[PDB]
Parts: sequence; structure tokens; C-alpha cells
Amino acid sequence: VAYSNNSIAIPTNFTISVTTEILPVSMTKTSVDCTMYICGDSIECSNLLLQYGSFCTQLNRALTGIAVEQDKNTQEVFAQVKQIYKTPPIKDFGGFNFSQILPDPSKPSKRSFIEDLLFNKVTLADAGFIKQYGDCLGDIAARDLICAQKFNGLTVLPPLLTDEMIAQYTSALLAGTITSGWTFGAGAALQIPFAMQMAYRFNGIGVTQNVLYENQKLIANQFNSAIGKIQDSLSSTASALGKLQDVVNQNAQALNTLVKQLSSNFGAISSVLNDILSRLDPPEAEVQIDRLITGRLQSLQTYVTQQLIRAAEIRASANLAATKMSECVLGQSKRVDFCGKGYHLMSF
Amino acid sequence: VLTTSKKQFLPFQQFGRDISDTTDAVRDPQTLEILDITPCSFGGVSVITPGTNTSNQVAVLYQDVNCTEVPMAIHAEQLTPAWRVYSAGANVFQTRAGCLVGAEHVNNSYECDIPVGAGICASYHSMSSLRSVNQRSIIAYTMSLGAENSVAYSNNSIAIPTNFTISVTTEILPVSMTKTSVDCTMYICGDSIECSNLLLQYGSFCTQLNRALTGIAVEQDKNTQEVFAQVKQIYKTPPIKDFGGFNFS
Amino acid sequence: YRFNGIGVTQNVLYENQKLIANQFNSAIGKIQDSLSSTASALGKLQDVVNQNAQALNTLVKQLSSNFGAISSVLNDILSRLDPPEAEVQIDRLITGRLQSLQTYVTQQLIRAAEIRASANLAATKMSECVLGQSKRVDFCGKGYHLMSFPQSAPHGVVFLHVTYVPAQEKNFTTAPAICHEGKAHFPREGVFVSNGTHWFITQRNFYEPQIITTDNTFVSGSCDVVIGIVNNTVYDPLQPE
Ligand SMILES: *[C@@H]1O[C@H](CO)[C@@H](O[C@@H]2O[C@H](CO)[C@@H](O)[C@H](O)[C@H]2NC(C)=O)[C@H](O)[C@H]1NC(C)=O
Ligand SMILES: *[C@@H]1O[C@H](CO)[C@@H](O[C@@H]2O[C@H](CO)[C@@H](O)[C@H](O)[C@H]2NC(C)=O)[C@H](O)[C@H]1NC(C)=O
Ligand SMILES: *[C@@H]1O[C@H](CO)[C@@H](O[C@@H]2O[C@H](CO)[C@@H](O)[C@H](O)[C@H]2NC(C)=O)[C@H](O)[C@H]1NC(C)=O
Ligand SMILES: *[C@@H]1O[C@H](CO)[C@@H](O[C@@H]2O[C@H](CO)[C@@H](O)[C@H](O)[C@H]2NC(C)=O)[C@H](O)[C@H]1NC(C)=O
Ligand SMILES: *[C@@H]1O[C@H](CO)[C@@H](O[C@@H]2O[C@H](CO)[C@@H](O)[C@H](O)[C@H]2NC(C)=O)[C@H](O)[C@H]1NC(C)=O
Ligand SMILES: *[C@@H]1O[C@H](CO)[C@@H](O[C@@H]2O[C@H](CO)[C@@H](O)[C@H](O)[C@H]2NC(C)=O)[C@H](O)[C@H]1NC(C)=O
Ligand SMILES: *[C@@H]1O[C@H](CO)[C@@H](O[C@@H]2O[C@H](CO)[C@@H](O)[C@H](O)[C@H]2NC(C)=O)[C@H](O)[C@H]1NC(C)=O
Ligand SMILES: *[C@@H]1O[C@H](CO)[C@@H](O)[C@H](O)[C@H]1NC(C)=O
Ligand SMILES: *[C@@H]1O[C@H](CO)[C@@H](O)[C@H](O)[C@H]1NC(C)=O
Ligand SMILES: *[C@@H]1O[C@H](CO)[C@@H](O)[C@H](O)[C@H]1NC(C)=O
Ligand SMILES: *[C@@H]1O[C@H](CO)[C@@H](O)[C@H](O)[C@H]1NC(C)=O
Ligand SMILES: *[C@@H]1O[C@H](CO)[C@@H](O)[C@H](O)[C@H]1NC(C)=O
Repeated sequence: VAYSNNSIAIPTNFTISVTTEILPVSMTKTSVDCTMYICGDSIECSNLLLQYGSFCTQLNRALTGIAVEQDKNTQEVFAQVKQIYKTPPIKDFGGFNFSQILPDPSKPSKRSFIEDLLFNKVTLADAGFIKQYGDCLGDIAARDLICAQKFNGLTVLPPLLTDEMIAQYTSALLAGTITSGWTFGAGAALQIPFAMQMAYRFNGIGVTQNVLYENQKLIANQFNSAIGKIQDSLSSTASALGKLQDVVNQNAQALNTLVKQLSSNFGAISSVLNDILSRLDPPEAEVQIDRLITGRLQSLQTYVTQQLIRAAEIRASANLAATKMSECVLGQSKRVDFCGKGYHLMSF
Repeated sequence: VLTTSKKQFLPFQQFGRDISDTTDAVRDPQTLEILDITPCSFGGVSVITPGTNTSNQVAVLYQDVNCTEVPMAIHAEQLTPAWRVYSAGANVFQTRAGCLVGAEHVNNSYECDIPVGAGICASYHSMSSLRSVNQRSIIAYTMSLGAENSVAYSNNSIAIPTNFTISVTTEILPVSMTKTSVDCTMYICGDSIECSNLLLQYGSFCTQLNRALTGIAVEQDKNTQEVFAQVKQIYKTPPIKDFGGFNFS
Repeated sequence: YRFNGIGVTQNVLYENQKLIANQFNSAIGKIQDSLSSTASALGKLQDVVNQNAQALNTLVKQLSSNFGAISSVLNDILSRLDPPEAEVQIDRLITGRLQSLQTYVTQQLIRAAEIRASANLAATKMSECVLGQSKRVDFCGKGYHLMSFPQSAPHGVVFLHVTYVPAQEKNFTTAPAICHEGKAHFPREGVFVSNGTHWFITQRNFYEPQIITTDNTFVSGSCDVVIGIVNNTVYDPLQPE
């Protein structure tokens, strides 16, 4: 950089840039049947587990705490405003186009075109799909992992907030920000013309209001082009939402590894409870069964401990997402690089 | 459960084992027909109940079972009569979370009281037939996100407040947790002279547990110090003086 | 100064000082009544004490379990078995009891990290809201933060957040700029509003209509560039003198 005591550089133009920040809010909620995983529905087994029942209760208590936290994390990020602002019939917004981000009425789930692209990019089909006992029983030939974990007592609990409800919360925040700007976040929403609200945002970053009014047509066109570029980038790049895909992959991998742990024998003659029961009388059988029970309990304990550490990381990201929603979506933030590189104007 | 198996074993092969190593498929000894082996239980039961003091009424939710398949899944025919009532029809409601029985579905939407899941919530409510005798029953309803509202937006219209409200709100944040220390020998040996001779090798593990606990204890004191010791200067409260009429006593 | 920070003029506080003091006193009284009449107020602090007590209680319960040993009582094994046979049974109890202690320590470490994050937020809240006025939205309570008061609580800190919330509002016609004589005029700190036949400049937060004047507004460019410009006269204080 050319530095001089009497030299300064002043911009004679400006660029409007839209950037995407992705933060994980929640992780899959899972519950484990201790007897089904260790005993495998064996009548002889679970008589030994009666003393170990207290340990199983502790594992269930930790898992239930993670599940309630995930619902709370989603609620904090999307339920900041209880008032659901109905999207108005589109009115002149100064030439700014928000139809792509606004929910589409003529489609299922009432979700935005950008939201539809994001849903397509992340594959949750691999992580789980509804399985009836009949569906698993009929499809014996295909070894789907979801049926195998369900048979071993590992199951996934559906989130309390449905995707449609999350979309309705997102639409309400979007409607409030365009129509009333920062006013809806604190106190009752007060309607303001979008161009006048945009001038206030320019005043916040230290640019005079007149510059926005004279260049309003150019500013609206630059914003529309940036939104179009973002949708094209999401559609043409498969690897966009990497963090969200990683969260689903880690949870599915952890359940799959637990099913694999059953194959291991912890010093027992066989890893199959049935084989030990068939070949050994009960006093000799108990010693071998106890070795399998202790190892299987340890595998469940290791899985629960990993889930608790993952939940803490997800909780920190969810807290940041809630802070980002209040600071950038409900207000203009003067923090540097908190709401994107450059001087923040607004966030959707 | 035994079912016919599409998979065919090679002549040397007599039985099949899955990834878990359980015998997924077996061949009948008398007849060479492969039979798949399936666990009888599928799992998935939750009991939604108001406090037992308030009522003994309960609602049962099956996560993976449709209302038609509910009796077969739980083997209701061989179950106790009280269990059969929970598998009985007329209270069955089908949800994405699963079939829910013992709860009366209501169109009205309320703030969630107990979370069934998939946008469905259950509450104990005063639903009375004929509205002449008060009756209490569990109800299943879609949760209410909030009151629907529409902002009136115009290119030349603005709303400006002509008054204001001063509001005081309380935010509670945990600063510290109880500090605890564990005597490894006392907990495991229970003051036994014979015990602890074996623990001499395991002493290193006990030292590791004590080191982690001591670190938590010092952190809790540090957490309290950071929040309350921001200013070392202790400002003496002045005899109360006029504060503009603001009361802080 | 706090009112000036949220964008409300100092004069509004001075004229309404008696009302502002009464509203603050009423809010403090409402808070004390709510705490006294509602048992379930400090849920998070109670949960922290309950979790710690539950963890110690479960550890005492774990002693009852026997990890493949003939008895969970060390004394019974010692009484019925000679030392070589007794050692195998004692070792099974020792390994299981050590595992129970290890599980408890691991849970405590995860809980300590959650408490540490909350304590760090509390320290940030104390510096940003108690020692200063924070412009962050919803960091120091809903509404425009004015000041915060810390109150000591067991295992926690309770923050009383005093905030300014806009009350009743009215509808007013608005224009981005005023065309006085072929020159666009933009309001320096206010929004142009019309009661219906007259145009005034007022602060957005509170309604204080004022006659448009050369000091009140700045003139930039020409009327044609502004899309919503409307015709009005800008008064000049210098011209009568
Ligand atoms: C600031 O940059 C903008 C955008 O690059 C310029 O607007 C362009 O003007 C040229 C004509 O010179 C047109 O061909 C382009 O279509 C305009 N861009 C868009 C996207 O509308 C603008 O001219 C620049 N301003 C200055 C002071 O040079
Ligand atoms: C906002 O942008 C969208 C997408 O560019 C515009 O939607 C187009 O609408 C026309 C009809 O007016 C259709 O023929 C196009 O297929 C739509 N998409 C595209 C890619 O052009 C929408 O009209 C824009 N909103 C306004 C009012 O400008
Ligand atoms: C702004 O709000 C305050 C508080 O509500 C109003 O002051 C009160 O008005 C009511 C209505 O008559 C009186 O009964 C109270 O005695 C007043 N004082 C208080 C502290 O409640 C005030 O009048 C309102 N101002 C406007 C512009 O309407
Ligand atoms: C500030 O408020 C307190 C109450 O919290 C006032 O103290 C007295 O409180 C009792 C009830 O607890 C009332 O019966 C008294 O009337 C209150 N004071 C008096 C002398 O009337 C305290 O006086 C208030 N401070 C001021 C100076 O207004
Ligand atoms: C300011 O104007 C808006 C729009 O006219 C008002 O909002 C409407 O108020 C009427 C009154 O009955 C309702 O029927 C409408 O449903 C409201 N919204 C719409 C979309 O028209 C608003 O109430 C006015 N402000 C005040 C102070 O009344
Ligand atoms: C809008 O505000 C103006 C203030 O300019 C009001 O005009 C006043 O009207 C009253 C009587 O109607 C006169 O006594 C004042 O001298 C006027 N003030 C002036 C000329 O500055 C006007 O009444 C208000 N209302 C409407 C509907 O226009
Ligand atoms: C606001 O005032 C301007 C300036 O007086 C008006 O502009 C005139 O518009 C008429 C047609 O309505 C033209 O014939 C003149 O050439 C314009 N200039 C002048 C100097 O008179 C304008 O009509 C007024 N109204 C609006 C809505 O802008
Ligand atoms: C055994 O006898 C049964 C009944 O007669 C017959 O169905 C089966 O094929 C026989 N299997 C062998 C081993 O021959
Ligand atoms: C049940 O709870 C209520 C308070 O909600 C209490 O008054 C009542 O005593 C409780 N019942 C019993 C049997 O203690
Ligand atoms: C089972 O219930 C679900 C709703 O939870 C429904 O979509 C499905 O069609 C029903 N039928 C099946 C597949 O058993
Ligand atoms: C509930 O809604 C359905 C569908 O609109 C309707 O058929 C039914 O009569 C309504 N009433 C109740 C409480 O079932
Ligand atoms: C405001 O909206 C009306 C109705 O659509 C329109 O006639 C008028 O030209 C618009 N004015 C501006 C400032 O865009």
C-alpha cells in the first residue's frame, strides 16, 4: 500500500454484495432401548441386566436432555417474534425484488424458491426415512441400515417443529424486516417505505441518504443481480451446504458404528448370545453373557458421551445463530464481519 | 419371526450372518428352504400423561406404527384388558410422530403444553359434553406458532409512536455449579483393609479423576470472580439522595 | 444521556421526567410482586443444583450393582471366599466402581463447560449492559436498552434490564425529500411527516413535529432524481431578520 503523510484514497463508487452464512441449529434426536441393544430380545438376558438397569437409566436421561435441547435450539433461533407477519401482496419496494426469498403460494409447504434449493442440496434421505415393521419385514433382501438399527433398538425421534412451521417463522421475520425494518424487533411493528428504510441503513454506515436516493435504481438492480447470482451458485454447485450435510453424516455414522460394535466379542467365546446359551449351561453361560453385557454397555456409554460433546458444539452454533438473527435480521450491526464482509445493511 | 427368504445359500453354506453377526437367515434342516429371521419386537412406545396427582388418565403414542397395525404390533389380544383399551379405537389419532390413542383430537390450536412431536401437542383440558358437568380429558392439537398479523404497507405511509413505555425484565444466567471431591479408596474399598492392596495399581486412574475434579472446582471460583469482580473499587452506597424520583431502595 | 443514546432527544426525558420515574418505580414493584407470587421463577438455577445432587445420589446407587461378582458387598465376598478366589470377585467390583466414578467425572466436565459458557456470557452482559449502554439488539433485554441492574442469586446472577418500548403510534403521510425551489431537501435527523395539509420533520422514535427549516434539513441535487419528492416550502430563519 502506497502510504504518504498528505495522501488519501476515497471511493467514487460502491458495490452491493449478498453473501450466504450457514450455521447448524439442531442435530438428529435419538433414543436407545438398553435391553433390546444388549439382550437382543433374549428371555435369559435382562435377568443379569436388572442390576445394570440404573446405568441404562443414566444413558436414557442424557439422551432425553439432548433431545429437549435440540427443540429449544430451533425455538430460540426461529421464535424470536411470536407475531406471524402475513406477507403483503407484493407492493413497489423501490424496485428491490424479494419474490425469490418470499414464500411461493402456488407450491406445497409454502416455502421460498431459495429454501427449496437448500432443502434439495442437503440429503436427509440417507440419515432416515419412515420405516413400518411391515416395510422392513417385506424388504429383507435389501439391507437398509435404518431397519437394522431399528431392530437393535436404535431409533430417531422427529423434531417438535415441522419444516412448514420453521418456514412460516422465516416468512414472518422476512415480512417484518421488509415492511417495518428494525421496528418489528423491538416493540410493535411500524410500517416504513422500503426505500426510506434503506436510506436509514445507508445513514447507519456513514453514507449520506441523498446518495441512495439518486442511485436508487442502480442499488435495486445491483441487489437483484446479487440475489440471482446466489440462486444460480446454489443450483450449479453441489457442495454448498457442507456443514449441514456433515451434521447428518456424523449422526448416521454413530448409529451405524454402534450396530457394528455388536459383532465384536469382549473376551466371550461367541458374540452371539444365542450361540452361548445353546452350547453352555446357565452358570457357565452367565460369565460369557456378563462379558458381552459389560462391553455392549460400554459401547452405549461411549456413544452417549460423543453425542453430549456434539450437542455442546451444536448448542454454541445455535446460540450464535440466535445472536445473528437478533443483531443482523432484526437490526443493523456495526460489528465488523459479524453480519458478512463489508458494511452490513440488512440480512435475510 | 420366521419368513421365506429370497437369498439362496451356496451348497457348502448352511446359514447366513448379518453385519451384527446375528443369524439373519437360516436353512430348514428337513427341507432346503432359506428362512429369514426377524426380531419379534419393533420398539417405539411413549406414554403422555398429566401429573399422576391430577389424573390417572394416560395417552399412548407409537412412533412407527399406523393405527390399523397397532393391535398386531403390541400383540394386544394377549395383553391385559387395561392395555387393550389403549389399543382400542374411537380415541385413535394419526400423526407424523405416530398413532396416538387415549387423546381426543381438537381443531383449536393452543400454545404447546406437552410435546408429542411433528407439530402435535397434548394438554389436559376441561372438555365437557353438553357443557353441564365439567369433565377433564387429554386433548391432541396442532401447536399455535402465534397470533396471525398483517402489517399495512404503503409507499407514502409511516407510523410514528406518540408515547412510550418503560419496561423492567429479569434475565437469569447460571454462574457456578457445586464443587465436589471424591475419595477413590472410600467409594470403592469402603474402608476395607483387604481392599486398596489391589487398588495400588489403579491409584494412577484415581489421581486422574481427582485432577479433573480439582480443575472444575478452581474454574467455578474463577467464573464467580469474572462476573462479580469487574471493579475492585467497592463503592459505598451514599445516603439516598434525590435521584429524579427514581426509587432504588 | 441514555435517552440520547437510543435516539430520543434529551428534552423529551426532562419534560416527562416525573412520568418516567413513576413508570420505572411501578415496573420494579411489578417485578418484586411477580417473584414473590410465582414459585417457578428461577428455574435454571434450581436445575443446576438438582443435576449436581442427582449425580451424587446416582453414584451412591451404583454401589448396589454387582459387576458379575457373586455379591455387591465386599464384606460378604471376603467372609465367604479365601483371598485368591476373593481377588477375582473384588477386581470385578473395583473395575465397575472405577468406571462409575469415571462416568460421573466425564458428565461433570461437560456440565462445567456449559456453566463456563453461561458465566462468560454473564461477564460480557455485566460489562456491556451494567457498565455501559449496549446498542446490540435483544442483548440487554427486548426494546431499546437504557440501563441494567445486577442482583445476586445462588449459583447465578439475575439482571434487571430497563428498556424503552414505543407505545401508541399514529399514521402519517411521508416523503423522502421536499422540493422547495427546484432543489431536493433531505431531513438531517428526522422523517418528513404530514398531518394532512402541513409538512413537519420529527424524530422516528417519538412524535415531535417541527416546522421544516434550513438548519433542520440539508439540500442536495435536484428534485427530479428523488422518486417520492413532494412540493413544500422550507422556512428560512435568516430572511425575516
Ligand atoms: C459504478 O459502478 C456501476 C456498476 O458497475 C456503474 O454502472 C454501470 O454503468 C455502465 C455505463 O458506464 C453500464 O454499462 C452498466 O450497465 C452499469 N452497471 C449496472 C450493473 O447497472 C457506474 O457507472 C459506476 N459509477 C461510476 C461513478 O463510474
Ligand atoms: C423478480 O424476479 C423474478 C425472477 O427473475 C421474476 O419472475 C419472472 O416473472 C416473469 C413474468 O413476469 C416470468 O416470465 C419469469 O419466468 C419469472 N422468472 C424469471 C427468471 O424471469 C419477477 O417478475 C421479478 N419481480 C418483479 C416484479 O420484477
Ligand atoms: C402516555 O402513557 C402514559 C402512561 O400510560 C399516560 O399517563 C397516564 O395516563 C392515564 C390515562 O388517563 C392516567 O390514568 C395515568 O394517571 C397517567 N399516568 C400514569 C403514570 O399512568 C400518558 O397520558 C400518555 N400520554 C399520551 C400522549 O397519551
Ligand atoms: C421507595 O419505595 C419504598 C418501598 O419499596 C418506600 O418505602 C416505604 O415502603 C412501605 C411499604 O414497604 C410504604 O408503606 C412506605 O409508604 C414507603 N415509604 C414511605 C415513607 O412512605 C420508599 O419510601 C420509597 N422511596 C421514596 C423516597 O419514595
Ligand atoms: C394505519 O393504516 C393502516 C391501513 O389502513 C391500518 O391498518 C388497518 O386498520 C383497519 C381498521 O379496521 C383494519 O381493518 C385493517 O385490517 C388494517 N390493515 C389493513 C391491511 O388494512 C392501521 O390501523 C392504521 N393505524 C391506526 C393508528 O389505526
Ligand atoms: C396540521 O397542523 C397544522 C399546523 O401547521 C394545523 O394548522 C393550525 O390550525 C389551527 C386551527 O385549525 C391554527 O390555529 C394554527 O395557527 C394552524 N397552525 C399553523 C398555520 O401553523 C392544522 O390544523 C393541522 N391539521 C390539519 C388537518 O391540517
Ligand atoms: C411541484 O412543483 C413543481 C415546480 O413548480 C411543478 O413542476 C411544474 O410542472 C408543470 C406541470 O405540472 C410543468 O408545466 C412545469 O414546467 C413544472 N415546473 C415549474 C417550474 O413550474 C410540479 O407540477 C409540482 N407538482 C408535483 C406533483 O411535482
Ligand atoms: C424329512 O421328512 C419330511 C416329511 O416327510 C420331508 O418333507 C423332508 O423333505 C425330509 N427331509 C429329508 C432330510 O429327507
Ligand atoms: C396435587 O397438587 C395440588 C396442587 O396443584 C395440591 O394442592 C394437592 O395437595 C396435590 N395432591 C396431593 C394428593 O397431595
Ligand atoms: C401411516 O401414517 C402416515 C402418517 O403418519 C401416513 O402418511 C401413511 O399414509 C399411513 N400409511 C401407512 C404407510 O401405513
Ligand atoms: C375439524 O376440521 C375438520 C376439517 O375441516 C372438520 O371436518 C371437522 O368437522 C372439524 N371439527 C372437529 C372438531 O372435528
Ligand atoms: C405509490 O403507489 C401508487 C399506487 O401503486 C403509485 O400510483 C405511485 O406512483 C407510487 N409512488 C411512488 C413514490 O412510487
